[PDB]
Amino acid sequence: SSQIRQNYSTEVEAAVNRLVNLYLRASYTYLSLGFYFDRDDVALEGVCHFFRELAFEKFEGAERLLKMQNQRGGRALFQDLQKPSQDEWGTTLDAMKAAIVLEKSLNQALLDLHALGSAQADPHLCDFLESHFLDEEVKLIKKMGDHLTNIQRLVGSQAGLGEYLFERLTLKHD
Amino acid sequence: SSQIRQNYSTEVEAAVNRLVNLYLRASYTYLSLGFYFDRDDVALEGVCHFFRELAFEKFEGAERLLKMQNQRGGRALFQDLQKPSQDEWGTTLDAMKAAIVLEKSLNQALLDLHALGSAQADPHLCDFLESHFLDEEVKLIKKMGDHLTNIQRLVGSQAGLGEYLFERLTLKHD
Amino acid sequence: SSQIRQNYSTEVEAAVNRLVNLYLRASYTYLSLGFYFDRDDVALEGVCHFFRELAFEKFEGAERLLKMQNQRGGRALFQDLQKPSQDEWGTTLDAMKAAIVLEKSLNQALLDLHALGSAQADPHLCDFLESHFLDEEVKLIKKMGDHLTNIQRLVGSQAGLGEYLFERLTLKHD
Amino acid sequence: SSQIRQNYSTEVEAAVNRLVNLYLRASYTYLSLGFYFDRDDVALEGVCHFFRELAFEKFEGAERLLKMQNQRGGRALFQDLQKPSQDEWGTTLDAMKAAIVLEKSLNQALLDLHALGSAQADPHLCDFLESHFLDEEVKLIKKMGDHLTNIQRLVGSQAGLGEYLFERLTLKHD
Amino acid sequence: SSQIRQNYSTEVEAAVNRLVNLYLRASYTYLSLGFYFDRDDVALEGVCHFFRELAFEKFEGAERLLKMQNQRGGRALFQDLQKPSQDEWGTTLDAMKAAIVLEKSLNQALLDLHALGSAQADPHLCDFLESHFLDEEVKLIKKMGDHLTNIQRLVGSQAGLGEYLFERLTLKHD
Amino acid sequence: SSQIRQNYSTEVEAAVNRLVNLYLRASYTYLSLGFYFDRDDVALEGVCHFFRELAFEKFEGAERLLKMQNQRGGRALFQDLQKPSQDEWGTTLDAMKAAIVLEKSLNQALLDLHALGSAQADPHLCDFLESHFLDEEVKLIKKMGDHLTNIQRLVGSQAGLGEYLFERLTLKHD
Ligand SMILES: [Cl-]
Ligand SMILES: [Cl-]
Ligand SMILES: [Cl-]
Ligand SMILES: [Cl-]
Ligand SMILES: [Cl-]
Ligand SMILES: [Cl-]
Repeated sequence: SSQIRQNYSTEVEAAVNRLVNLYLRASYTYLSLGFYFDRDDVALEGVCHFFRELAFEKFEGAERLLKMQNQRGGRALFQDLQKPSQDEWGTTLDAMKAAIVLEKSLNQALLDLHALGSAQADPHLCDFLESHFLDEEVKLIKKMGDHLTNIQRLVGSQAGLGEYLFERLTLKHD
Repeated sequence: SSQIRQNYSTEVEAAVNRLVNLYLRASYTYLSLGFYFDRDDVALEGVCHFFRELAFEKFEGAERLLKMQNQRGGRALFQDLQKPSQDEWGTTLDAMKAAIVLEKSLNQALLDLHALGSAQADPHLCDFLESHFLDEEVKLIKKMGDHLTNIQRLVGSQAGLGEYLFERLTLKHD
Repeated sequence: SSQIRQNYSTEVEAAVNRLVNLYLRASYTYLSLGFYFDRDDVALEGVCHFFRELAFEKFEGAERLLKMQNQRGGRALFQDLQKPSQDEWGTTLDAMKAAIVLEKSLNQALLDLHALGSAQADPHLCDFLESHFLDEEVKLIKKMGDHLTNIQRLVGSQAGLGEYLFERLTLKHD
Repeated sequence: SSQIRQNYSTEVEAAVNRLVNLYLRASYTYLSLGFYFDRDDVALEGVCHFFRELAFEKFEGAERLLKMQNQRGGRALFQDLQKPSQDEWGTTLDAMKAAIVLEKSLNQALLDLHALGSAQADPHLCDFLESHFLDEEVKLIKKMGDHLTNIQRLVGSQAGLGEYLFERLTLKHD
Repeated sequence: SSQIRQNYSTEVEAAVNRLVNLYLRASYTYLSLGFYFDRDDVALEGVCHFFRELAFEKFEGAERLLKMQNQRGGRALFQDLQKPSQDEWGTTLDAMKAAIVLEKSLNQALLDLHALGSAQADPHLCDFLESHFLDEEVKLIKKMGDHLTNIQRLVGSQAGLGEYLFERLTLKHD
Repeated sequence: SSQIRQNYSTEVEAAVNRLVNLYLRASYTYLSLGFYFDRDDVALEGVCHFFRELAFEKFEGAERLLKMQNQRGGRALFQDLQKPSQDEWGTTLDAMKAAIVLEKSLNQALLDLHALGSAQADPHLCDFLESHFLDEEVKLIKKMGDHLTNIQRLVGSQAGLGEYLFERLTLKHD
C-alpha cells in the first residue's frame, strides 16, 4: 500500500484526523470569541487579541498534526467543522471559563491519543505529542487559570471596573 | 464659463460648499470640547487631546473638499460658521455621546452627497468620498462607540474614579 | 439598538455572514488541497505551497469581512463549515480546475453582495469590496487561468513529465 | 469560451479596445506636440518636455487598459491609429488649448465607459477607472487650466516675452 | 469660584474671548483667500500658499489665547464666526491690501487689550501679548508692506506680467 | 528658410519621416505581440516580456530619428499608423518568424536610407545610422535567429512541452 508507512496503525491514523477536527473546531471557537470582544458594545481589545492569537495557535496545532500524518504515511481526512457552542460569550470571566473547558477537552484528547500510541508501541507518535503538544497545553491552561483567578478577584462589587482594569493591565493591547 | 469644468453639477457644487460648512462647524465644536477638558476644574488631558486631534481632522476634511471643488472647477463659497451647541460639555461620557451624534450627522451628509453624485452620474465625486471620507468616518464612529462602552462600564457607583482611569489608561496623554 | 450602526441593512449584515462562511469553506478546501500534494505518493511541493498560501489568503478575506461587520455595527454569526468536496484531488490539472471553479463561485458571491449594496445605497460596503476583494479575485483567477493553460500544454503524451516540470519551473518551491 | 471571463460584457470589451485607440491617438498627438516645440524655430524646451511626458503618460494608460482587458478575459483588438490633427501647433497657448480639448475628450470617454459599466453591473470595471483614470484626468485638466490662465495673463502686449517667461519659470527644463 | 484665578479681571477674560473670535475670523478669511488663488482661472500658487500659511498662523494665535485663558482660570466662550468680507478677492494687489487692513485691525485689538491689561495691573497678560503677538504682528505687517510696494512697482502698463513675476520670483512655490 | 539646415536634402528629410512611421508601426506590432502572449489562453510570460521590450526599443528608435530630424533642421511629419498585420500571432515560433521578417524590413529601410545619404554626400546621416541603428539591428536579428533555431529544435513531437521549456529556460521571466 504505502511506500513509507511503518509502525503506524489505522487506529492512530484515524484518531489523528479526529484530533485535527478538534483543533480546527477550537480555532473556530477562538475566532468567534475574538470578534465578539471587538464588538462596539463589548470593546475589550486585549481580550479580543488574546483569543485571536489562540485561534492561530490552535490552527498551527492542526497544521502540525497534518504534516505529521503525511510524514507517517497516513491520509488526512477532513470532516465538517461544527460552529462554536455560543454566538455571544458574556463577560471576560464567562469567556475565560469556556476557554479553560475547551483546553481541558483538547488536553484529554491528547492524553487519549498518547495512551493509544503507547498501547500500539508507536514511540514516534508519543514523542511528537510530548514534544509539541503536552507541555504547550499545560502552559496554556496554567496561564488561563492565572487569568481566571485575577478576573475573579477583580469582580468584587464593581464588575465593569474590574473587567476594564484586567483588560488594560494584564492583557496586551495597542 | 469654466475652462476645466466637466460633469460637475451645480447641485453637487453647492452641496460640497454646504459640507465644507458642516466640517468646519464640527472642527469648531471639537476645538471647544478640547479646551473645556483643559479647564483646571475638568483637567482630563487625554480627553482634551482626543478632541483637539479631531478638530484638526475635521479641518483637514474641509480642506480636501475645498481642493476638490477647485480641481473640478466649482467655486468655494463660505458661509457664517455657527458656534458649537454647548459652552460646557459635562462628563467625558456626555462629550463622547455628543461627538458620536456629530459624527453620525457628518456621515449622513456624506451619504446624501454620495447619493446625489450617483444620481447625477458623477463617479469622480463618488470615488472621492469613498476614498477619503466614508471609511474614515466608519472607523472613527467605531472607535467612539468602543470608547462609549468602556466609559459606561467604568461609571458603576464610582464615576470620578472611572473617568480618571479611562483618561489615564485608554486615552493618550503626556 | 446599536450605538454606531448607520446605513447598514439587515440584508447586507446577513449576506456578509454568509460570505464569511464561503471564504472559510474555501480556506478549508485549500488546506485539503495543500496537504494532498504533500502526500508521499503525490509529492509536488510547489503545488502544495500554492494551495496552502491560498488557504491563508481566503482566511484573511474572512477576517477582513469580520472586522468590517463589527466596524459597521453588525453581528458576526458563525455557521457550521462544510468539509471540502473531495478527499483526493487528482492531478495538478484537476486541482487547478477545481480551484478556478471555487474562485468563480466566490467572485459571483462578491458581485452579488456588491449588487445588494448598490440596491441598498450602501457605498461603504461597495467600496470595501471594490478596494479589498474584486481586483484581488480577478488577479487570482487570471493567474489560475495562466496556470491551467501551461498545465494543459505540458500534458501532451508525457503527463508525468509535464506535471513535474510545471511544479519545478513555474510553482515556487524550496 | 474563455476559462476566466466572468461578468465581462462584449460591450465593455469593445469599448475598452476603443479607449485604447483613443489613448494611443492622444499619446501620438503629444509626441507630435513635443517635437514641434523642439524645432530650432520654436525652441521652448519646457513645453517640449511637458508634452513628451504626457505622451508617455497616455501610453501608460493604454498599457493599463490592455493589461486589464487580459485580466478580465477579453481580447485586445488594435485598429489603425490616426495621425494628430495638426502638423504645426502654433503658440504655447494654442498647444495648451488643444491639449485641454484632447483631455476633455478622453475624460468624456472614461465617463461614458464608467456609465456602461454601471449599467452592466460591472463594478470591477467601474473601480478600475475610478482608481487609475478619473482622478488622474481631473488633476491633469486642472493643471492645464492653471497653465492656460498663466499663459493668457502673460500675453498682454509682449507675447514673445510672456511665452519665454512661462517656459522658463513655470515649465520644468534643464 | 475658580481655584487658580488670580489678578485676572472679567474685562480681560471677555476681551480675550473676543480676540479669539477675531483671530478665527482672520484665519477663515485667509482660508478663503488661499483657495481663491487656487482657482483654475486665478492660478497663482505662491499667493495661495502665502494665504493658506497665514490661515494656520492666525489659528495658532487663537489656540495660544485659548491655552492662556485656561492657564489664568478664565472660561473660553465661543461665538458665531462670520464669513469673510468677500467671496472673490480680485488681484494679488487687492488681496494684499485687504490682508494689511485685516492685520492692522488685529494689531489694534492687541494694543487695546494690552492697554486694558496695563490699566488693570495685569502684567502676565501684557507680557503674554508682548512675547507672542506684538512683534509677530509688526513683522508680518512689514512683510506685507514690502510685498505691496513690490506688487505696485510691477503693475506699470503690463499688470498680468507683473502679477506672474511677483508670484514666481518673490512668493514661495513648488 | 531654416537657420540651421546645412547639407540636409529634402529626400533624406522625407525618408527620415517615413522611417519614423515604420519604427512606430513596428513598435505597435510588438505591443500587440506582447499582449497576445499575456492572454490567459496563451500565457507565456517570457515571450510577452520579450516583445513588450521590443515595442519600447522600436519606439526609442523612432524618438532618436525625430531628435535627429530637428537637430538637422528638417520637419517631423507624422502619418497614420497602420495596425499590425495580425490580431492573433499563433505559436512562439510563428511570432518569432513574424518578428524576424519585421526586423529584416526595418534593416532594409535603414540600408536604403544609408545609401541615399551616401549618394547625397550626407555623412552625418550615414554616421548616425551606423552609430545607433545598423549594429543594433544586426545584433537583434542574430538573437532572433538563435531563438528560432532553439524553438525549432524543441518542436520535435511534443510542441507544447518545447514551447513551455523555451519560455522558461531561455526567455527572461519573473
Ligand atoms: Cl459530509
Ligand atoms: Cl452673511
Ligand atoms: Cl448548528
Ligand atoms: Cl485595417
Ligand atoms: Cl448663537
Ligand atoms: Cl490623414
